[PDB]
Amino acid sequence: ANNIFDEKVYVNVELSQQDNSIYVADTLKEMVISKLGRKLALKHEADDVINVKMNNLEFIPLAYDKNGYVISYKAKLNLDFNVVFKDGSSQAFSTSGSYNFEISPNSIISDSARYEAIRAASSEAFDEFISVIA
Repeated sequence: ANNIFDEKVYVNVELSQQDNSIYVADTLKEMVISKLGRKLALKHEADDVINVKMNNLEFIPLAYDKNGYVISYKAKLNLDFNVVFKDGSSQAFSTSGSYNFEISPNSIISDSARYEAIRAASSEAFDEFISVIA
């Protein structure tokens, strides 16, 4: 738990166009700020600013049953980061994350399964974001 940010960080999370559209943006915000160990702050009251945009969200089939129905998915995504520190320096880079889950044959991925897959993959992506900065 050793980070380079200052005590107050402003976090803005955007997601790409989708329409299966689920709410995760505020989950991602509260997730990364808890990983960073700092306290959230308003944009013009903050020392540092992190802009996060989830991109390339995809559900890739991992396994099929005897009939050819998909029974296992790998969700993966990128988080595109634009960090502006208190100094003014900027780092733009992305990290990746993925999450494998099973599903009943030829059913539709529930909103709960979609949420948890995005949450978990984003969680992994944030972890690599942390290590990139430290």
